[PDB]
Amino acid sequence: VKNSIIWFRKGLRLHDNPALLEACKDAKHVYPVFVLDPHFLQQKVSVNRYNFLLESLEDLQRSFQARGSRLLVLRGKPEEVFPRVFREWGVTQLCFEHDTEPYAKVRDAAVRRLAAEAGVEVVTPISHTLYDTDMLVARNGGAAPLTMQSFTKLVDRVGDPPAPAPDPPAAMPPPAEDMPSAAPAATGVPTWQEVGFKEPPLTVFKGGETEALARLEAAFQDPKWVAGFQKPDTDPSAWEKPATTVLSPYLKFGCLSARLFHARLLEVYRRHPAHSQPPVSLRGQLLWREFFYTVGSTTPNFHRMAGNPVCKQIDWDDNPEFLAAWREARTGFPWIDAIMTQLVTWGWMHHLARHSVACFLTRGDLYVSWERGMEVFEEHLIDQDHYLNAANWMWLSASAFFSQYFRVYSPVVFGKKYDPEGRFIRKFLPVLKDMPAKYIYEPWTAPLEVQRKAGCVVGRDYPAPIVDHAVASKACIARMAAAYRRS
Ligand SMILES: Cc1cc2nc3c(=O)[nH]c(=O)nc-3n(C[C@H](O)[C@H](O)[C@H](O)COP(=O)(O)OP(=O)(O)OC[C@H]3O[C@@H](n4cnc5c(N)ncnc54)[C@H](O)[C@@H]3O)c2cc1C
Ligand SMILES: [Cl-]
Repeated sequence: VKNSIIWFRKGLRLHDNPALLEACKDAKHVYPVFVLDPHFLQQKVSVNRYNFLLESLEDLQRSFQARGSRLLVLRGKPEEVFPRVFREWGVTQLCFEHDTEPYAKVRDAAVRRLAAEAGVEVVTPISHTLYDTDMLVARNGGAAPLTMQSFTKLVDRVGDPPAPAPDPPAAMPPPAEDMPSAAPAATGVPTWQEVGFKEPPLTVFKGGETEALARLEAAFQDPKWVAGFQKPDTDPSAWEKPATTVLSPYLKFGCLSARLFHARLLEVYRRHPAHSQPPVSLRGQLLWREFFYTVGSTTPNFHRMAGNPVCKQIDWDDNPEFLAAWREARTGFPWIDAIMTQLVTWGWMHHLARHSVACFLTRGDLYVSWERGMEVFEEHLIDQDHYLNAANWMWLSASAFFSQYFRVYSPVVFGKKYDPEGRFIRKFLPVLKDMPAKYIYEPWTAPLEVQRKAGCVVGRDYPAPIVDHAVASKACIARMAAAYRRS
């Protein structure tokens, strides 16, 4: 008979899941599996991101229980757990969504070898990306496009991405009873307390497919907003209602299908003819993701400077003091420190807020490597994605895809244009809550009498600027200009 495993790694969803539909097909028993390494901590990851994963698994659990089945969270490494359960469960087919990340390729190969030894058929559909990213490279003549203009041209030549896959059946073949490796007490979803985390998650975005589809429908409640979306014109200071979709954590874990999102965009575009076009449109934002997945998956050492054929070799400074101040939100520049606090508190910041902090640490003020910034973002972002985090840090550091190092964001003026009263700053830096708006972006300029009334004396309650932006940016630009002459 047919006994199948659907292995979740990403794709933590039941919609547009071609691997689950194939697994459930003609199956006597389907085994829904997530593999959790119980020592991933003891070895880098925030409770905000890890708990979002756990909430995503608890949603999957509820969804499978509704359909007569059960999510099995196996503890161990895939290479050691799958050979046993292949034979324990009499598995004939193993299904999972294809992953193009470097560690994914090594892991999936070894598992595919194990499945062959056990007589197990492997089916690996593509669904995390709009397209088969290797088909895009082959249609482009064997190399990934290196500009979005050429990439947008390529996808339009290829045509619409595949349609979202149908929904799974209302009743699923369950695991077989009294299998020892599927015992309930060994296969449940743990809490954040039981994985070793001692401080609670604080983010306001809840994990799971059910919340991802609720947040999708919220975005599409105003079609005219979807149609006219222009990414560079949105507001980074907006926190009560963020100015973009905040679907990124759900797309990263696959709680939301990229293809379903794309299909819903085109239906709105069909009825709104003046709709915005790539790159600034919402569809364009999914294409930024695909562009970076396509380049990054075909580029060696993509997450690194050294050995990376697309990254400029820049002489960044090893300055732990500047880095530490940036990471711990104590630069003395409230726009920067507020954004870095939202990072550690919510794990999500608007795209231009990320611009402001990434420029500051790299080609604008502190001249620290974008790798040191990417590592900090990897720990705290709930949307952390190998290829998107790496390419946007190379972009922001003018090390790849971007070359206009004379455009330096001001850590004082940038946010002021959107939020003159500093509502964003007061929310995330309550120490400045009583600071008059005239000084809230430059508190070191306030007379001492003003500092004492507001309760924020610089050097006592809030740090002093670690640099003079005018001096620092002028130095950093000079150095960047000599490097671009050096290459
Ligand atoms: C230094 C830096 C690091 C970043 N690291 C990440 C990361 O780890 N994970 C991540 O998802 N994005 C990352 N981004 C890209 C971008 O800032 C986020 O995708 C965006 O802020 C998510 O908000 P949203 O879902 O509201 O996006 P929307 O504007 O609503 O866009 C919809 C979707 O398009 C995709 N998208 C949007 N902007 C980009 C972009 N610039 N590059 C690639 N895909 C994009 C995302 O999947 C996003 O959810 C980074 C950007 C910078 C400057
Ligand atoms: Cl500016």
